[PDB]
Amino acid sequence: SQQTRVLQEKLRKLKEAMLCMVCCEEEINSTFCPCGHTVCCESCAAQLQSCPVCRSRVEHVQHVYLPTHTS
Amino acid sequence: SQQTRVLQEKLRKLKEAMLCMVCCEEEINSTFCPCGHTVCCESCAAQLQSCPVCRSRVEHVQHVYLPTHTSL
Ligand SMILES: Cc1cc(CN(C)C(=O)NC2CC2)no1
Ligand SMILES: [Zn+2]
Ligand SMILES: [Zn+2]
Ligand SMILES: [Zn+2]
Ligand SMILES: [Zn+2]
Repeated sequence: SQQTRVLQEKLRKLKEAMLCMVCCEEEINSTFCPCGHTVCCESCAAQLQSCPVCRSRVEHVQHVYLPTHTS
Repeated sequence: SQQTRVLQEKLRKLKEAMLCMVCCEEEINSTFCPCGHTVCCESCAAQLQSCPVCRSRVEHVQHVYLPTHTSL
């Protein structure tokens, strides 16, 4: 029904929000510290000097293990 | 249809996987460091000296800003 289409859209959007903001292909699994923005996969987070969301200096990257991980 | 019910269940399970594993009420927004398990809200994470997934000592809690976050 149309309701099934609405739910498919909600699911799609939530899944897309879990993907890296740079490559759009791999799941987010890295946090820029100390700001806390958690928006990249490990590869894309590796060479950024400053956060791509807030411009704060990246002192280090913390790997995150999330219950939503499926890749 | 039956597919509407299947999709409602998938959405519910994905939303539940984003909620704190301890209180089941608030969104996950905290990482236990250094182990990296990110399974709690800030209130539960502040009260645990050991990670509830791996039992490693919590040196400190890092707040995480995730694109999936929602609020009232
Ligand atoms: C990258 C990137 C884009 C942005 C946009 N934004 C939030 C601002 O410019 N904020 C103003 C206070 C300075 N911030 O970092
Ligand atoms: Zn990436
Ligand atoms: Zn930031
Ligand atoms: Zn909690
Ligand atoms: Zn742990």
